[PDB]
Amino acid sequence: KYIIASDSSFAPFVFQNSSNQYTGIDMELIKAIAKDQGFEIEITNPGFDAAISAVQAGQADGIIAGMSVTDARKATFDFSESYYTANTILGVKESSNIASYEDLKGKTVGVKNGTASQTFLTENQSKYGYKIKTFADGSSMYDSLNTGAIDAVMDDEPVLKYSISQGQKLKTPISGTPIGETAFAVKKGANPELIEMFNNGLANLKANGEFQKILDKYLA
Ligand SMILES: [Cl-]
Ligand SMILES: [Cl-]
Ligand SMILES: [Cl-]
Repeated sequence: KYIIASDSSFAPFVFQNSSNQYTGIDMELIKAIAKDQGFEIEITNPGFDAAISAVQAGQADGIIAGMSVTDARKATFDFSESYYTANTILGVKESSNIASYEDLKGKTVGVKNGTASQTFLTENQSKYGYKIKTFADGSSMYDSLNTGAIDAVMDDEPVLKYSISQGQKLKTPISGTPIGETAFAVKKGANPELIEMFNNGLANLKANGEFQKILDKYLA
């Protein structure tokens, strides 16, 4: 009944499993909310930009896709309450001694170019006195962490936690720094009852523990 458009490859929020179904925090959450609130949904996964288009054109009713709440997006979208605070966070090998940013003095931290993690590291470099090694892709960065060529990485918390949940022997010794909020969206001025039900469904799932179980599956 309500058409919900999403991305196809944005783990842990939405991704294809081995059975070629789309799963992830977002997929489970919207389904649980629809069931809690008694509406029907059809989920499509045309990709993030295509999902944006479909909602703006009125061919989809809502979008959920690890979507960052920004003032720019508020010009054309109405957002739900945040269901996830996105952080940047430090990652190290299991074996690492590092337990504070102060411990990074003289050490070298890897980061992906063009990211919020890079902004944080660059802005705090004088404060803590680490070197930064910049990478074009995550694979190269984590390869470097593995060989000990860098001492730590800075990355998106849900990405790092998902990888750790999946068995990667990394750890996060320092609490993350908030970079934004994540929410469901409808076209500005459209489908207000869907936002109302999403927020009510979210509150219900938080209150009865079901929300935390979804998060824990992917991030713990
Ligand atoms: Cl809004
Ligand atoms: Cl980023
Ligand atoms: Cl690189």
